Amino acid sequence: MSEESQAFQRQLTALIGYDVTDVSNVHDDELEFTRRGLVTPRMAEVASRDPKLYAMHPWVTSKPLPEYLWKKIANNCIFIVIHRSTTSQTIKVSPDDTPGAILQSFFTKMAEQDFVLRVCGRDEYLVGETPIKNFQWVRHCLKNGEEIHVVLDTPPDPALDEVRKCDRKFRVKIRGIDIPVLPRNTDLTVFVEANIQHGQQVLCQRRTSPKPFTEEVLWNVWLEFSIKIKDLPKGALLNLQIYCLLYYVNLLLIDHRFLLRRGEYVLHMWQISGFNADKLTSATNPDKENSMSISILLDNRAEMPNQLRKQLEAIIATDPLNPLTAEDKELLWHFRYESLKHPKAYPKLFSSVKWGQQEIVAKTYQLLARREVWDQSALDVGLTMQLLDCNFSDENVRAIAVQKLESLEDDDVLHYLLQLVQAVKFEPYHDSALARFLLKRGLRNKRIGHFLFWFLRSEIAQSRHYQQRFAVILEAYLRGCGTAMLHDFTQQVQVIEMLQKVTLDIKSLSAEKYDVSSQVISQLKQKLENLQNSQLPESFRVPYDPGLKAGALAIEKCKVMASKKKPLWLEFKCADPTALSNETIGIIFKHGDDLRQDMLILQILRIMESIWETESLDLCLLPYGCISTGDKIGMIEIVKDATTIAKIQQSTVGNTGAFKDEVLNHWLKEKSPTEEKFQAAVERFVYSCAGYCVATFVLGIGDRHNDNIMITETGNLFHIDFGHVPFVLTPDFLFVMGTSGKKTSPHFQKFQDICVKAYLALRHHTNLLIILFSMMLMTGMPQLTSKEDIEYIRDALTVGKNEEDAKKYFLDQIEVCRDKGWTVQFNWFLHLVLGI
Ligand SMILES: CC(=O)Nc1nc2ccc(-c3cncc(S(C)(=O)=O)c3)cn2n1
Repeated sequence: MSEESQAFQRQLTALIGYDVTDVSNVHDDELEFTRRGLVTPRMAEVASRDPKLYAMHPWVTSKPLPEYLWKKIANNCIFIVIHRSTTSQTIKVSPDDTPGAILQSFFTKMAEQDFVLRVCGRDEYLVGETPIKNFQWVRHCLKNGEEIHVVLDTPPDPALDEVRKCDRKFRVKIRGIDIPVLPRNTDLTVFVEANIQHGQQVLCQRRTSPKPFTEEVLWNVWLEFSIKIKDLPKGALLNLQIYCLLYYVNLLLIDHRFLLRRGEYVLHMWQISGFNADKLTSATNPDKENSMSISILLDNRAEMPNQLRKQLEAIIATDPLNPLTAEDKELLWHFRYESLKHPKAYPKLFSSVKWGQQEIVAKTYQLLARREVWDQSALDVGLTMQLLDCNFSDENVRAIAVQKLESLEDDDVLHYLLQLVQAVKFEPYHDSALARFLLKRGLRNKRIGHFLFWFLRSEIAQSRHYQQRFAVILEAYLRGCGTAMLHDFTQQVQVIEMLQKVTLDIKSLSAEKYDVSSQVISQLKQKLENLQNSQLPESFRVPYDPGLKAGALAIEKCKVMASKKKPLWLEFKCADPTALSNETIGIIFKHGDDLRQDMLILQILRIMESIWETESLDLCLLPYGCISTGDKIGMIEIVKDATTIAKIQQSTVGNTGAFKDEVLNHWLKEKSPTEEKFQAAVERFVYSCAGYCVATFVLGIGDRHNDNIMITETGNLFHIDFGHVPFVLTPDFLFVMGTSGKKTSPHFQKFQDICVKAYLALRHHTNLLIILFSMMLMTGMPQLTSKEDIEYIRDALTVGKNEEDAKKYFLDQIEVCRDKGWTVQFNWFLHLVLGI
């Protein structure tokens, strides 16, 4: 309302990367009515959250403790070490011992209860009445089986968490277009195309008379559609598309209020080149110079026979991307209530609901009137997401899913945070039950609120079609999470803006081909000194690792990796005085890359291992951290003590000269200090390899540029860059099992058996993996075919083929590999250096 209360706005913006008060892509005020429509949702939670509990965010699960670890509780008890300065006693603890209570046997049994347990090094806290074993720092420690180092210090000041308090038939008059600069070849023709849409189910389709392309065409032509006015389903999208195809733009038919839209509109259009989710937007081209601008006028019980119920659960058991027939659609829609009893039919039910009719929609709501089983039913997350995807426009159906997501402990939302944040490009309006459920859970704790942030900031920054929508949603969150949190976002905003002024100053002097002249590194450091003068603030949180405080600059260790694009190998002194070791913080800082792709893939992989935990299985997939910090630029985790599969073959055998086999087995032997740990690492390698097969194959990215498979000095391995044979299983890996070439041994005997037992494990979940993939492509990738590319995963998971068929299929897929050798990788070798 005044001078100091207007300076707040010039900050938020600087942090969002878009001025939410700038009006230059706006035919109305859904804009505000979203922001406003969010004050309540915000400060409703803001208040509701326990302030001490917000500030101490104790990462806690409630899932059953893993059988490979619960059995692995050898002595049947746990041990915890606690520090001060010098003194640091070790303590015996029971898998019941409250993290609160383990001081009532340390301040009474060793000697008042106002200091809490932290973790040595991190911004973590172990507080609350949920057993030790239910802490995800502890689990992750015991999983890998480490010592547990705590340091006693005050509950942090949660006073900083302070918040800055007619009715017949539809028509539309297409009036013209303008595209100022047009020249390319010679004479072409053009026409517009208006469609009624309710979730890519296209109620109608209409054309105009083809008039030759001059720079400023005209028609003045109405478009009398077939379907009625009252029979228009909410979340009606009017698709407008110029054909030559060519250009595209959209308009919601119904208003966010409810008003059937009216008036004159100078909507600007996006260009197309050569489907994708980024094609169902409510926002237009915010450049009013080189864009096309179309001008318009708007002036307005169920019980049945046997071989029907049978020839129906058939339709139930079908995978999600399996087609449905008019034949199908009727059987379902008819048995409606008999179709409710099985939740495993819900997407498939509402798909079979053409929403043209007024009457049907109301009957469809009488279907929800007795939502009965769905509410009381076992939560299956896949079946839930499947309802929040591309296909459903109805602001009631999408609400039935969110309703079921409500019941998820943080550690689960965290697993799925990415794809639901991506899934907002799909709710048809702005203000939406999910859009909120996001803002909600994200204020309910801290650790969601962080990841939320850069997830939003990633899409606000590079993705034009959603910067409006996401910038509103974010702005709403940033205001209401307290400067306490908000002064770490400030840190991390300055610091990458610093790590840009340089990355792009170094990006200046590139000859072209892979090189790093003195010239370029000499300056790398010399630059860093002015980022070391009143511009970095002491430290900053590691974007991908919330609790990690990256601090001071190791300028002597920063470099510029020879790689094609020029990243920066930077390292950082952890600013935590109560650390435990002394390796710094290596962080790759690339640029010229869109990261949302790599980033989304880690969240697949993870889910794949969380799935395997329910089967009681481990495969060691090391999915490093990665984040899209701003525009065509981000930063990636540096996994200490690892190397590439490329450098190794390079380090024993010559330039490209052949590919010797045993090479690999020694590299480990020579990095194993103890006589044992060569077996202990082989234990970790075989398990680690098997996952980067099932997964690398299911996702269908298993044959990868030779230079891009990595491996820790500790047996474990992990595929790195996901820039762009069923899977990489090269002869040397086979030799690390005990097979020189098509034989079997007590470790390979295991290899086969692990992949498969895991493949069926992952198969017993078919549906989930598909509804990801589909969303994953829609929100992430280029020009994916709404069949072809979307399909592949169907084959990989081989729906239908009963267990004994697929169990062989994978065992034989290993054979598909075990017949090619290096011939693949060597073809990737000579793919480099003279192969036009
Ligand atoms: C010891 C080491 O170098 N470890 C390590 N860990 C990782 C994890 C990820 C990546 C990486 C992943 N994607 C892309 C890149 S880049 C800098 O080529 O764009 C690098 C590279 N490394 N390197």
